[PDB]
Formats: sequence, structure tokens, C-alpha cells
Amino acid sequence: DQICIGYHANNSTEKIDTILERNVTVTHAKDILEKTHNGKLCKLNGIPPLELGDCSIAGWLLGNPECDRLLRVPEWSYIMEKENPRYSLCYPGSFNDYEELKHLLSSVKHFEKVKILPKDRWTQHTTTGGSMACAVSGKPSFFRNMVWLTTKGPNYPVAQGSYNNTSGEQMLIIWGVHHPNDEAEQRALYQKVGTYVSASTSTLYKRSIPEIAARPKVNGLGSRMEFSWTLLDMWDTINFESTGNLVAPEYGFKISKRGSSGIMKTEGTLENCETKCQTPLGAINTTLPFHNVHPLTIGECPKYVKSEKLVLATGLRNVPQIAGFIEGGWQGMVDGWYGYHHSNDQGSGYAADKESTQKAFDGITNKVNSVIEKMNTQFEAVGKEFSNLEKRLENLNKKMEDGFLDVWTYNAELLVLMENERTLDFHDSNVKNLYDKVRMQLRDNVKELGNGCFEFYHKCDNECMDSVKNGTYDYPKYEEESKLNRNE
Amino acid sequence: DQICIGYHANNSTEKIDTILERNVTVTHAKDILEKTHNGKLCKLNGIPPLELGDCSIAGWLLGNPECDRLLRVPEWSYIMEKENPRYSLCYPGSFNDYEELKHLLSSVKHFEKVKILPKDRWTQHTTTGGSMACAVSGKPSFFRNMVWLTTKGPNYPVAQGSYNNTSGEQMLIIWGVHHPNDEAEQRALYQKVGTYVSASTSTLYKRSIPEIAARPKVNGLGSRMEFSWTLLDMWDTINFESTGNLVAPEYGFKISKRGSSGIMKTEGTLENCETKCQTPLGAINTTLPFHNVHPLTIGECPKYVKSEKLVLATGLRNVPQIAGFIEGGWQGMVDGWYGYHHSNDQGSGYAADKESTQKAFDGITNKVNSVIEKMNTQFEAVGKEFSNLEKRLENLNKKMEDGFLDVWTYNAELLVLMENERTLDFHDSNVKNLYDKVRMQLRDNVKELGNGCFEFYHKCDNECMDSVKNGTYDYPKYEEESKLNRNE
Amino acid sequence: DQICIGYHANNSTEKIDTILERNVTVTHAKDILEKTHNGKLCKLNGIPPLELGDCSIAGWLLGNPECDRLLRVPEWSYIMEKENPRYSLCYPGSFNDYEELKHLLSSVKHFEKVKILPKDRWTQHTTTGGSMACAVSGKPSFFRNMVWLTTKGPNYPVAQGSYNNTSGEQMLIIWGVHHPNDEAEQRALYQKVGTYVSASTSTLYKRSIPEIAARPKVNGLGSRMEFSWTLLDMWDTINFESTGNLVAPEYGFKISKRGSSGIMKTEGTLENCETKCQTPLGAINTTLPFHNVHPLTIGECPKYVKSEKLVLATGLRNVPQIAGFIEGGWQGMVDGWYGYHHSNDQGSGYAADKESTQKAFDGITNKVNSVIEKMNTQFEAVGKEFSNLEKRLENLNKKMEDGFLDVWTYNAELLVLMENERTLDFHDSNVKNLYDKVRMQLRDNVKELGNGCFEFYHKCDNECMDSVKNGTYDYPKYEEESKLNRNE
Ligand SMILES: *[C@@H]1O[C@H](CO)[C@@H](O)[C@H](O)[C@H]1NC(C)=O
Ligand SMILES: *[C@@H]1O[C@H](CO)[C@@H](O)[C@H](O)[C@H]1NC(C)=O
Ligand SMILES: *[C@@H]1O[C@H](CO)[C@@H](O)[C@H](O)[C@H]1NC(C)=O
Ligand SMILES: *[C@@H]1O[C@H](CO)[C@@H](O)[C@H](O)[C@H]1NC(C)=O
Ligand SMILES: *[C@@H]1O[C@H](CO)[C@@H](O)[C@H](O)[C@H]1NC(C)=O
Ligand SMILES: *[C@@H]1O[C@H](CO)[C@@H](O)[C@H](O)[C@H]1NC(C)=O
Ligand SMILES: *[C@@H]1O[C@H](CO)[C@@H](O)[C@H](O)[C@H]1NC(C)=O
Ligand SMILES: *[C@@H]1O[C@H](CO)[C@@H](O)[C@H](O)[C@H]1NC(C)=O
Ligand SMILES: *[C@@H]1O[C@H](CO)[C@@H](O)[C@H](O)[C@H]1NC(C)=O
Ligand SMILES: *[C@@H]1O[C@H](CO)[C@@H](O)[C@H](O)[C@H]1NC(C)=O
Ligand SMILES: *[C@@H]1O[C@H](CO)[C@@H](O)[C@H](O)[C@H]1NC(C)=O
Repeated sequence: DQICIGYHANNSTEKIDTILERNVTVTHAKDILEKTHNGKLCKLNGIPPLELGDCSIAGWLLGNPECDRLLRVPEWSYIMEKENPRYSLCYPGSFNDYEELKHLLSSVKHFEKVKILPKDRWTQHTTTGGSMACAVSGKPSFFRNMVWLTTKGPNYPVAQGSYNNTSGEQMLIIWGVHHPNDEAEQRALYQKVGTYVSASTSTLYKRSIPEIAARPKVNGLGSRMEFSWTLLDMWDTINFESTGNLVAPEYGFKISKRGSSGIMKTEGTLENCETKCQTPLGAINTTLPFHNVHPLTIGECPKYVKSEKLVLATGLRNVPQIAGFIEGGWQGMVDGWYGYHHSNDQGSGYAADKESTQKAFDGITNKVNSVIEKMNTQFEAVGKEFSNLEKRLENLNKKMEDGFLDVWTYNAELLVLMENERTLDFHDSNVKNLYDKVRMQLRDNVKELGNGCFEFYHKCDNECMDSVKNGTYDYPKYEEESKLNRNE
Repeated sequence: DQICIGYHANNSTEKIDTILERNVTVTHAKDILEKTHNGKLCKLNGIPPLELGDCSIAGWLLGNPECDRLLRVPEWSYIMEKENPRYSLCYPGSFNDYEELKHLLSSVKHFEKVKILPKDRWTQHTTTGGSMACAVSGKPSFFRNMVWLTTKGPNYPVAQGSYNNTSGEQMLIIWGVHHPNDEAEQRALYQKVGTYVSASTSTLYKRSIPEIAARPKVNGLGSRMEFSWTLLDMWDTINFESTGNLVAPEYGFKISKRGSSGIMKTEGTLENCETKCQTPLGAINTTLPFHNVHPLTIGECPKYVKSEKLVLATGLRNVPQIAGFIEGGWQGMVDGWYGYHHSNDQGSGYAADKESTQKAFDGITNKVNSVIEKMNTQFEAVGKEFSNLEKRLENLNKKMEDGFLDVWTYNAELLVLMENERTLDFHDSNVKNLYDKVRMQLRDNVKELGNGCFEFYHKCDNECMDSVKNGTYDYPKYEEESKLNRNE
Repeated sequence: DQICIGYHANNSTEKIDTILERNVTVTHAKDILEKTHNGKLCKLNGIPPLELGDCSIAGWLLGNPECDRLLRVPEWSYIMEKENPRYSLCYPGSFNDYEELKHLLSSVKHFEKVKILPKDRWTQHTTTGGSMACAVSGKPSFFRNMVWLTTKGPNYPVAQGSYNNTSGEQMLIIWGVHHPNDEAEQRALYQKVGTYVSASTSTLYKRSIPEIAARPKVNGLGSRMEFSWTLLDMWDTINFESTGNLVAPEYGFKISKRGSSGIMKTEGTLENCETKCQTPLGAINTTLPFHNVHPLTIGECPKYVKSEKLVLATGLRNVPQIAGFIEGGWQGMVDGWYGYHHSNDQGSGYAADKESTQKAFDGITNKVNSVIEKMNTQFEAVGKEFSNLEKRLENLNKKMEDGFLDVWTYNAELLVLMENERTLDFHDSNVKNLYDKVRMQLRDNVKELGNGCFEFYHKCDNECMDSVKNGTYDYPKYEEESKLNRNE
């Protein structure tokens, strides 16, 4: 008769890392890092994004002639833009607080264009101005959302216009100021010099004076156009007054839907799929708490770490080898993790200890859940733009993001490295504890063999082996025969 | 005769969380999170705060006629300001670099008001101007710390004034520029058009031009007043020159005491209590690392986390059931953690080991003290204000704060879980070591019963048990009759 | 004859820290913190730094008459500046976006000075202006890289000048505007009132108007000079136009070499040594992962923490005491860590177990390397400069730096403590495992003595002892002899 205690082994080739040892083969493992994407851009939560194409944000809002598709834009989930868009400000110039506007458009999901100042209301000016830079079919043209006021005959009266925000939400209004090349242009266009442009609301007041100078030619013109924007609150009035050089707005953008969005810089094209997490390289369909695809994610997504391998051990060490756990594992005990092997006269087979296996299984599952179900990630549509005179702010942002990434990478790496040690020691501690429990139950009626096995002095049938496995071993009832056989 | 090794059990209820199991009942536990406050705004370190009431900082520093109780204010610990104050600027307008001023006030604890430009020195202008927007008892009035200069007769000379800072500390000076509504109001107030206001110091030069335009009416007026501020250094001079539209100062604010203060946005009122850690919801009185009351605190305030429960286990696992440490804990052993139970003919009672319990106590205490005392933080204010043209900066600050708090939350949770697991394993290891030491010392004169209890072969008296409990047991002394009784 | 199991002890007095114990003596330990520097400023990677002296960045770039040794500056690795430079703008004034220029200079390692507008091209103006503040040898002078334009006779024609960037890289250009003290000197210098200065590129437009006002006298003069800078891209043109008050540039700075550099604020001089990291207090020649000299460094440098000591335990617990291991360590085992001691008829002596010692050594080395070789050492927390109106941004930078530095200090301390505890427990477990291995192999043939020492029941000679040492012990061979001696 003989009973042995050992652990389960199989043909797995999975490896882990530990703070003491490297490349340790295990029976089971769980990868908690995602490294695969579909390489495609598609709909987030069922709502397609806003594809700008070769246009820019300023070109879309101002109404570039070469962006006529984006004049009635439906709802969107995120905005796709190119790094160096071609269709941009048609007339050379600038755009004040451009980055602030782009940041505002990261929490806006829909716009509704209202006509606030109709073109025909300017009955004392000429409103059919154009330029060769912004040309369609050879003929000169201009922005579709702005009006260029010019003299009607040799006189340019004071231009006055107002609008009361009775739409139902905040409104985005853009106006421009013209900077000619020479005094001859100013006289030919506005008939007077020393002009001003004045825009004022209940919070904003602004005066601008045209500045005439010879400039390097961009797009073939030495003139420039400067654009500014404001955010009009509900039930508030905006006032325009100018003696010249005013590029008035004809449409106002009302914020219809708010939420979480962002601008994602790609060179790609929308395709047909759905997703819940989006990266500039592709979508992610995963449930693990880590990934290393791309830092700039849009939507609820797993955390980003700069790691190539994060594997958690959920099984025993694979040391293949009748002996017991001192020699190695068993490749025939496919019922659990810790078990026995009886060798009596009426049979020779393996088994599993249900209680210890269940306890260890619950512990490992709880550990995996605790490591996984402890990280809280919000929407976090990161990504901000800074101008060429804001380099310190850009460096600050970059340093903050990199610092947090390094902190989290170190945290995750060391956590996995320590917990793999803990589980690998937990398993052999459990095996030794089971061996000690069996030895304490058996007392001196058996004979330790040194390889993890026990040799019985009394002939033990299958029922007595079952009693030993359960825990109801009756030492006194086999005591006398054991003594007689041992003393002999 | 028997001797057993076991541990202590009681009727405790406190639960802890480990990394392998959840809701483990323990004998002793320590809470390292505080969630209670008195809901009252108190005096920090015995100095009452500054109750602005319905006034803004601009109203206090400019002399709003209805904020007349703040003309002379004593020392303060922090400033309490409502979220939307209602007496800020009776005359509509703007304050330049307002948030910078509010940040500067976070390091100032006392102001002394010094008359720098007396109102009677302007002997060539009119200094009694007023408006209905700032009205007292119905009659028109104006700010109490500023002077409005107006034509005396049908002429307006150049207004010149200077002050040399011979006070003893840095000075704060506020001036303003008036922007009228129409040309008639400019002519009826300053008699000339095309005026300027020039303010200059050794490190500052600034010239402003009045703006005349029709604007929407706020408080019944279409005109605006724009205010600016500067910090005058010691032994430095400030010059004022204006041909119109100047709202000159009369008082300057000198920084008397410097320190660490802050602005708290609350709607409450000050009560009679003393406090070292103040939050917008109440006061904290605790000696613990973490809390979960409010992020924006002021004072020597404990660390902040987003967790609801952080309990450290400083005791044994509570499992009740004469058996030993295998079958569970003991409810009769009251004077220690580990111990022995013995049963002679001359007595049957409990005991407790001293060296082992003392070592365990010292280790647990050192662990708790290390976790508590490594977290070193100081007193600083975390509130910052940003304007509506600075939203990227606001998002940067918000993201940095949130990220740091999530990092510390993760650190605290992992620390507590892993340390609880290690402590609960440490207790079992200590008990097993005690059992092993006793067994090694007793050698073969005894017989293991398998439930942690040892049964002697020879008769053992009280002195023998006292000898086996401390580490001096004479195996040769009882060897011979132990053999005689065993072999029988 | 007996065989015993014990561990190594020696005369080291090194101490390490543990999460459960303080000041624990260990046989071997490794220090991973560097606290020493050579107290010198010298060459970084073979390139000497730029010694400004009493110069300033603006004084060097403008051509201060006393800042005359840096008119032809070779390659540099970092810039050494003083906290309060004395040779600075000799004509009083300001410098717009100074901190942005200083930030840009942190990524440029070489400049080349190109004559873009020769001083002889101004044939219709006077170009020999000077001031007593900006003085050499008593007689008046001016900056050496700028031209002051003044009327030639009683006439100031329209100044005009352009440059096309055909150099090869980006160019930095600085110009200035003069702000006089009174109308008399404006007329005596520029012959007209109501002047302007226009500078324009393909991406920059600017118009400035002089400000005439009496000002406090700094450096003896009541007038000021305001300077501005731009970054001209390749194949781009800059246009200058002025009717007065223009300080035109004569040279432009080409960015010859780019890289990683910085500005270090010290008060010392350059000496003759060669380093790889540089701190304001000295230089570091180390390979350790950490240091605590100064937060601001330049070069490949270890991480900075607020720690007084960080020592990793790589040895056993020094417990000086043949007994074995229950009583203490051995001072005679000079070979390895764990070993045996035999005492038979032939002789006595110590030995060492090669397998256990090698396994433990490899594990400890792997742990040390994992702690050290997991910290991202790319660069450090650079030093940024902010103005007096950017206090909020400076506070943000300071708080982020402090938060990250605190987080890393806490992480390193807790890592060291927990690793030390686990190392000591690891050594204890290894010794116990060796003891249990020998006991299981030897079984009943021996009797245990209770202090780590086994006594045989037969004659175990040198062949026997070498057999037991390397795990090949024939229990059947001596079974009958052991039974004979045991039973009797
Ligand atoms: C490992 O054994 C399993 C049997 O459970 C088998 O399905 C699998 O294919 C084997 N793996 C390899 C690589 O042969
Ligand atoms: C572990 O395996 C990797 C291959 O994935 C190898 O580069 C590395 O050297 C191995 N380490 C050890 C200790 O065998
Ligand atoms: C704008 O309209 C609202 C209601 O539609 C009205 O209360 C408000 O007075 C109007 N604004 C002005 C300046 O009249
Ligand atoms: C632990 O106990 C708390 C009691 O507040 C309960 O809410 C929670 O669900 C319990 N968790 C488990 C895993 O039993
Ligand atoms: C201001 O007063 C100080 C004396 O406290 C004097 O030294 C200084 O010259 C004065 N400033 C001016 C501009 O006269
Ligand atoms: C604060 O707690 C201490 C206990 O340390 C107590 O003595 C004191 O009365 C408490 N004060 C208040 C205001 O609760
Ligand atoms: C410790 O012992 C070593 C022998 O290897 C010796 O070289 C060293 O000087 C000793 N140190 C002290 C402090 O005794
Ligand atoms: C450890 O040693 C240091 C210096 O020798 C001493 O200040 C400290 O009190 C000691 N701590 C303990 C627990 O002995
Ligand atoms: C500047 O020079 C480049 C080539 O040297 C030329 O292509 C460009 O047209 C020039 N710029 C102007 C404004 O002529
Ligand atoms: C610097 O450290 C190196 C170790 O790589 C050493 O060889 C060299 O002598 C050291 N130089 C000085 C000046 O300390
Ligand atoms: C073990 O040592 C004995 C010496 O008694 C030697 O004969 C045998 O070859 C050794 N075996 C191994 C595996 O080193």
C-alpha cells in the first residue's frame, strides 16, 4: 500500500517574469495587456466622426470655397484632421486664439448654423467683393459665411449691425479685419483712411485699426486678413460698428449638443465598423486593463503603458517528472491542481483534493480581479494644440504626460513581478501544507519515504483511502495492527 | 498530561481586505481614513478669516459703497468669498489680470491702507463725479478709494501726479480708464477728444486710449471702466499723466504680513471654533494619513484619496472553535496573542508567551508607523482661478490634480492590501514556529496528537511545564522513564 | 559522528532598514544612492560650456559694450549664467518674450552670426548714435549688434530694408523701438512726431507707436528701449519700415547645431575636468541609479530623491554565535553562504553547498538588477524661467516638479524596505529547506539533536559524508546497522 501527494503538470509553454527568476514556465497564465488593433477608423458608439479631408477647422468655419461639402454637417463623435491641411485660410492672414477654439470644439458634438446678419441688410454698401486667391472656376470668390463690405459709389457710410441671441444656446461668432498692402488699395476699397473696426458685447470690447504696409507675398497677395471669435451668451447682444475694413459675419454657430469629443490627427479615411475605443492607428476590442497601442485614445479605454509583456501567473510551475512533489509534477492528474495517488492492491489511480483546489482557485481569481478591477479610467480624449509662442506650456504638458506614463508603467511592472512570486510560492506552500496535514492525520502508522510518499503498515482498502483523503481517518482502529507490524 | 499551542479569539467585528480574500474578520484593526467633519467654518490657528460677504475682491479693493464694512480690515488666515458675488463692480467694466491679483492675495495676510495721492491735491480739476450705478441713499456716488477727474469750467489741464514708495514694503496700486458711450458724453465730461492715460514706473510703461462706441446696457449704462493694477517696489516712483479719462487712485495697499493663505468659495458664515485643517464643508480633527472630505483644503491637512474604506489589520484572524491552533482560536486566553494551555494533575489553565508576542507587537507597530510616517506633506493652498480665455491652462491644472490623486489612491490601496496579506501570513508563521520550537525541544519524550497538542509520557509537574515554556527543558533527566513508559 | 547545517557570519557592521525592523546588521549590502560630487564646473562630453560671466543673455545677444568677449563664441554644451547678472541692457528698457527666448536657447548648441543688413546701406540716415549709459572709455557708445537711426540734417526719410533667408537654417533677429522722454528730444532726434515701426514676415505682422512720457530716471535716463525678436524660417523675408524710432538689427543668428543643452544658474568659474553629469554644486561620476545632490542637472544623470540613505541587503542577518543554525551563524565558513560541518574519526572541518549558494546568489543579483534596471534614465527636471506676471504658471511648474519628486522618493523607499524584508525571509527559508532536505534523505537512520545537528546511528566516514552532502545517500545500505544500534 502507498499514498503520495503531488501537483498537476501539463504541456504548456507559457513564461512569466519574477523579481528573483526570469522565464519561468507555468501551467496557466493570463495576459493583461492588449497589443492588437484593426488598423481602421470607424464609428464611435454608432455615431460617425466628422471627416474634414483636406480642410481645416478655420476653413470649415469660415466657409472655404473648396470645402463646400461641410456646409450642413450632421452630428459627430470626434473630428479627424490632417497634420498639415491644404484647404485653409483662402486669403492669407491669421486667426486669433485658434488653439482655444480647437479646444472648445473638443466638448461640442453638434452645431446649428443660424443666419444672424442677412447679406441684403447692407443696403448702403457693396457686398459682392471677391479675390483671385479664393477662386472657383477661374472667377473670383470669397468665403461663404462672411461678407466683404465695400464702397457703393465714392462713399462708405458707417456700418452698424446688431444681433440679440434669442436662439436657445451659446453662439460662436467670427469677424475679420482687413490689412491692405498700400494706401491706393485702401482708397480704392474704402474711400477713407484712419478707419476703425469696433465689436462689443456685454463682456467684450474691442477696437482694431487697419495697418497698411508692404509684406512678403503669400498666395500672390501682400495683404492680410485677421480673424477673431467670441462666445455669445443667451439673451446677450453683439454690436458691430466700422468705418472700413470690416469682414462681417453672416452666420452664427449655435451649440446644439455637448459632450466628450476630440480632434484626432490622421491621414486616413473612414471605414465601415463600430467600436467603443479609438486610436489614430485603429480600434481596440478588448477587456483587459492595459494596452500599448497608442497614447492618444478617444473613448473609454484601458490604460496605456510602455511595456511589451505583462503576464500574470494563475497556475503552477511546470516541472515535469511513482514519486511525489519532491521530484516534480504529474502529467496524469488532470482533474485539478493538488491531489493524491493511491497504489493499493485493488487499484492504482490519481485523484484531486477539491477543498484545497477550490480555495486556491478562489484566491487566484480574487487576486486577478483586484489587480484588474482597481483602475479607473474616464473618457480622457487627450490631445491639445499649442502655438509657436507657447513652447513652455507645450513642454509642461509633455512632461506631465510622460511623468504619469512612467509612474504607471513602473507600478504595473513591479506589481506583476511581485504577485507572480507570491502565487508561485503560494502553490508550493499549499502542497507542503497538504502533505503536513496528511502526515499529522496518519501519525506513526505510516512510513515517510522522503520522496513525498507514505507506506501503510495496515492493509488499507479503497474505503480507508477515501477516509484518509476526506479527513475522517480512524487512527485507533488501525493502531494495534500497525504496532504489531511495526515492532516486527 | 497535555500541552497545546494556540492563539487568541474574541467577539470583534472589524473587517479588513487583503489581496487574496475579501471581508476577513480580525481581532484588532486600525482605520487610516477619516470621514467626519463638524460642518462649521472656524478660525485657523486662532485668527478669524476675512468674511467678504456679498462682495468680490475687486469691490473690496476698489471701495464699493455697499462694501463699506471692509474699509479697515484686521489680520486674517484665509478669505471666504461667495461663488457669484453680487457687489463687485457697480460701474460695468473689466479688471485686467484679475486672477493674478487673486493668486497674489493667497500669500498675503494683512494690508495697510496708505493715502498716496490726496483728493484735495487736484486743485485744477473736478473731483466730485458720481454715477447712479453706484448710488447711496438714492443720490449718485462713486468708489471710495478712487477719484474721478472731470473738467473744472470749460477746460481740462494735463493731470500729473507722482508717489515715491517710502513706506517700508511692496505696495499695490490700482488705476482705471473710462470708455464712454458717445462723443457728446466725452465732450461734456473732458472737453477734448483724442485723450490718453499714461502710467509709468521703473519697470512698467503703459499708455491707453479711450474707446468710444455704442454698447449694450449693463446696469443702465453703455459706458465701461477698465481697471489695471501694479506692484510698486521699495524706493520706487510711479507717475501719472492724462489728458482725460483717468480714474486716479487715492489709497495704496501695503503688504504688511506675508505667509500662506487662500481663497475658499463658500456660502457660509463664520462660527466660534478653532481648527487646524479647514475644508469648504467643515473642519477636520484627526491624526490619520488620509481623508475623503474635500480636495481643496487649507491648513496642515492630511492626505486626500477617493477611497471609502482603508483599514489595516494589526491582529490575528478571528476564528473560534481542548484543541490547539489547528482547530481555531481560544476565547479564554486574554493576556496575549500566542500562548499555551496545559493540564496537569495539579491544575489546568491558560498562559501566554512573552518574547513571541512582544516581537509580533513591535513588528506590527513598526509597520503601521512606517506606513503612516513615510507620507510627508506640508501646508499649501491648492485653489487657482482661471479666466474664460484660459481653458487649456485650466484643463492642465485639473488633469494634473486628478492624476496625482489617482496615483496616491492606487498606492494606498495596494499598500493596505499587500500589508494585510503579509500580516495575516506572519501571524500563522509565528504560531507554527512556536509549535516547531516546542517540538524540537521536547524531542521524542512526547507524542504528537495531531491537533497542536502534545501528550507527555513521563509525569510532568508545574516546574517542568514552566521549564518547557521558556526554553530550558532537561531531556536527559526524563529520558530513562520516558523510554520505560513508551516501550511498555 | 555528526553533521550540522548553518550559515555564514562575519565582522561587517553594515545596517539596512526593513518594514518590520530598524538597524539590522547584514553581512553584505549594496548602496544605491550617490551623495558626493567633485565641487567643480567643467567640460561635458568634451565640449566646454559658455561662460557668460557678468553678462546676460540679452546683453550677449545685443552686443553690450562690456560684454565684449563673446562676439565670436564657439560651440558649447551648456550656458553658465548668474542669478542677478550685472552686464545687461545698458540702455534701460524691456525685452518682450524674454523667457521664450531663454527656453529656445535650451535646445541650441551653436550660433553663427550673419551680417544681414550692413550699416553702410543706410545712406539717407545717421548711424553713429550713442548714449552715456552705454559707454566705453568715457565717450558715448551703443550696442555692437544694433544700429540707431537718426536724422541726417533736418530730414528723416522713410527707412526701408529687407532680408531673404538664404543661409541654410532658421535665423533669430532682434529689433527695438525707442520711447523718448519729451517731445523736444523726439523732435531733436527724429524730426517728426506721430511715427511708427513696422516689421513683417510671411507669418508675423506688428506695428508699434512710440510712447512719450516723463518717467523715473533709471541709469540716469528717463527714456526706454523696447526689444522684440522673431524666428525667420528658411526662404523667407523680413521687411522693416519706419518713419522714426527704429533700432535696426545688423546681425542675425543662425542656428548652426541643435541638441540638448540648458542654462544653469551658478556663481562660479570653469575649471579643467571632464564629466558626464553636471550639477550647480559640482559633477557626478557614478553608476548608481539614484543621487541626492541637486534637483537640477544637465547630462546623463541618476534620478533625484529626498533620501538620506538607500541600502539594499544582499547578504544574511549577521548573528554571531558545534551548534548549527538554530543558535546562530558561523565565522569559519569563508567559502560560501550555506554549508555543513562534519566531525568524524578522520577529522573535522567546514564545507559549503554550491547549489544552494549559487541559486541564492543568482536570485539576489537578479533582484538588484531588476530594481536598478527598471528606472527610465533619459533626462531630468529642466529649469524654466517665468516672468513677474506669470506667477500662476510658475506655481504650476513648481507643484508638478514637487509632486513627481515626492512620488519617486516614496516609491524608492517602500521598494527598498519590502525587498529587504523579503531577502531576509528568503535566506531563512533557504537554510530551513536545506535542513529539511537532509532530514528527509536521512530518515530514521539518525537522531535529531534539536540545534540543526544530526547524530548518526552508525559510522559515517568521509565517503558517507560526501554522499550526504550531494544528495546520494543509500538508506538501504546501513538499514540493518542502524536498526541494531537503535534497538539496543
Ligand atoms: C497539449 O495537450 C492538450 C491536451 O489537453 C492538447 O489539446 C494540446 O494540443 C497540446 N499542445 C500541444 C502544443 O501539442
Ligand atoms: C528569457 O527569454 C528571452 C526571450 O524572450 C531572452 O531574451 C532572455 O535572455 C531570457 N532570459 C533568461 C534568463 O533566460
Ligand atoms: C433680447 O431679447 C430678450 C428676449 O427675447 C429681451 O429680454 C432682451 O431685452 C433683448 N435685448 C435687448 C438689448 O433688447
Ligand atoms: C463585504 O462587506 C460589505 C459590508 O459593508 C459588503 O457591502 C460587501 O458586499 C462585502 N463583500 C463581499 C465580497 O462579501
Ligand atoms: C524716493 O525716496 C528715497 C528716500 O527714501 C530717495 O532715496 C529716492 O531718491 C527717492 N526717489 C526719487 C525718484 O527721488
Ligand atoms: C479635537 O480632538 C482632540 C483629541 O485629540 C480633542 O481633545 C479636542 O477637544 C477636539 N476638538 C474639537 C474642536 O473637536
Ligand atoms: C574584517 O575581517 C576581514 C577579514 O576578511 C579583515 O580584512 C577586516 O579588516 C576586518 N574588519 C574589521 C573592522 O575587523
Ligand atoms: C538606528 O540608528 C540610528 C543611528 O545610529 C538611530 O538614530 C536610531 O534611533 C536607531 N533606531 C533604532 C530603532 O534603534
Ligand atoms: C528668396 O530666395 C529664394 C532662393 O534663394 C527665392 O526662391 C525666393 O523667391 C526669394 N524670396 C523673394 C521674396 O524673392
Ligand atoms: C570616474 O569613474 C570612473 C569609473 O568608470 C573611474 O575609472 C575614474 O577614475 C573616475 N574619475 C574620477 C576623476 O573620479
Ligand atoms: C557525490 O559525491 C560522491 C562522493 O562520495 C561521488 O562519488 C558522486 O559522484 C557525487 N555525485 C554527484 C552527482 O556529484
